[PDB]
Amino acid sequence: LADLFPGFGSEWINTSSGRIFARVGGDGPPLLLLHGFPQTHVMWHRVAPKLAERFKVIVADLPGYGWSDMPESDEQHTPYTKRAMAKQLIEAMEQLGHVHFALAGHDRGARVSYRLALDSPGRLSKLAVLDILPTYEYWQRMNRAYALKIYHWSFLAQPAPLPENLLGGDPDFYVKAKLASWTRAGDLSAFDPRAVEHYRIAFADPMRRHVMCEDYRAGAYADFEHDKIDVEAGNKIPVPMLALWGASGIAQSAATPLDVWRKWASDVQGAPIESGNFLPEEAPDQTAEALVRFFSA
Amino acid sequence: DLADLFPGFGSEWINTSSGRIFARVGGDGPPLLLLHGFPQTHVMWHRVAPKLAERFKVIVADLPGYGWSDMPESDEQHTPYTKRAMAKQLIEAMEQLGHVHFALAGHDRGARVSYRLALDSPGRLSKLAVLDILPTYEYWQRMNRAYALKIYHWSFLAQPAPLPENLLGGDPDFYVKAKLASWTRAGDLSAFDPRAVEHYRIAFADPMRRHVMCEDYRAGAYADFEHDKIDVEAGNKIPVPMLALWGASGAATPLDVWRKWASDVQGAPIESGNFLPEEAPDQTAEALVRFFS
Ligand SMILES: [Cl-]
Repeated sequence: LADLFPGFGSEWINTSSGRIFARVGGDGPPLLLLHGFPQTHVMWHRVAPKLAERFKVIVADLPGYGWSDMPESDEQHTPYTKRAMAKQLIEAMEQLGHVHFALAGHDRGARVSYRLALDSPGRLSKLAVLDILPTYEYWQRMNRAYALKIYHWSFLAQPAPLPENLLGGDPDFYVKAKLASWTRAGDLSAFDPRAVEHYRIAFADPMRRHVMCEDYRAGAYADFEHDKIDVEAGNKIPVPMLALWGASGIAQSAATPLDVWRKWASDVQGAPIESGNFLPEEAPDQTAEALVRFFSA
Repeated sequence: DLADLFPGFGSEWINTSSGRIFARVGGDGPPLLLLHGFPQTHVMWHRVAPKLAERFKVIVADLPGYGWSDMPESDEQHTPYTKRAMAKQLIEAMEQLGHVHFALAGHDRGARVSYRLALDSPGRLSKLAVLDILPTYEYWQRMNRAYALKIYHWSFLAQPAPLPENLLGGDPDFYVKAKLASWTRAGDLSAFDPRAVEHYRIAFADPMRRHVMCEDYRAGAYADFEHDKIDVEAGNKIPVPMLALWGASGAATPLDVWRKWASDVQGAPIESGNFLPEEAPDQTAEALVRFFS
């Protein structure tokens, strides 16, 4: 597997829930970057070096993803809920001496990030979420058209071992089709082939695929319920926030993303970027710029 | 080899403009067509067909593209596997036997063929029974988080090819057996005759047969929905005397829903999961015999 972060160090950080793997680079204010599905920390490789010119950049594998440990799940999928992932990543940052930091997340990692902001706003100076609406908002928008357009939220959330067994026969095909289909152009051209190999190797491990299904099971159940409590309480994130999304991604599928986030946060700015669902790879210069500008302000 | 589960029934290949329909044919008296659903074949009727054939001429057909029926070549709109098209093909098949007015009971996908048949060509039917369904339009109208999770396969199997085909190919025996078990009251395969399960497994083992099933669900998400929506908007109701049966463990009651779609409908829950004719054969046969008599 290629080293896509030339000069960055590597850390295996202990937490009560297992080790978090991270690449670490740069210097300055602390900035944690969190990937999503079906990727690993290396999805940040085209923006992390630029960010590292201004920040101490921590590029972490989510709990159970990449090279992070995989805690055993339970009937409520607890370790792969965004609430639990956020707690674990807070522990990991404390191991490095970071008790207040900047955070940008993409996809599942962005879900960890806004949940972190709702549960523990004191931990964050500023927050960026990329290519998402809150989990509650996707489920509220569930109708025939949305069900057909983003089937995998219900598919991967089916009780084990149904999706696990379906994914086993030809995992390469499934993950490569997902990566391609969620891009602007519908192919793999937006990705560094070396990055695709990272994603493919991760997805080739049945234990890693099980974690991804547990992630989506949490997304269908406890994560949704946690979100529901906040929205029905009128709780908003007070942390200064940035929302970025690909204009061809599913966050804007049947919604105006900045309007959605204004329901969830009291100090949020936002913008689209011409891209599918993989902003930091499809539009790295624009993404990196928007992030540097936001976290520097 | 596969077991013969229809003693006294003949085996017929019926010609149509779209391909042969396979059927087991038994009994005498008024004609009654029985239509199965997914992921099964005509053999799911093996426990209630004999009771029915006591009073009726019973035709137990494989749906177009299913079981031993031929597989018509599909198209971009999944036309031959739309319920409108399947109904036209089965009407042609019945005409080959000289049946132009007949009784009809369907289950699951076959029940969707059946109410679509009734909407398009009510003159074909004396009486109609539908087992364990609501109209396709109603399912999609109900498709919120709870339903998206419960009947995920309506969206999964409808994804553009080859996504579901590719996934189903790895271990088809597990998928079909899990579907069969998961939709019963028992949660296992104990409600089924193992010989019937082998019929379902063998059919599902064929990639061409699984592709047909995905085309069926693609039609269900698109053209079938639009056909239903036209009727809903026009206020069209089925005039054919109608019976709706459903499994009690498989919102407005089903009969409340069917009364919006039909002007003469009776109905009853039976303690059962989805597969009424196998989980609750005696009660299903008795209810059908009484209805169709
Ligand atoms: Cl159905």
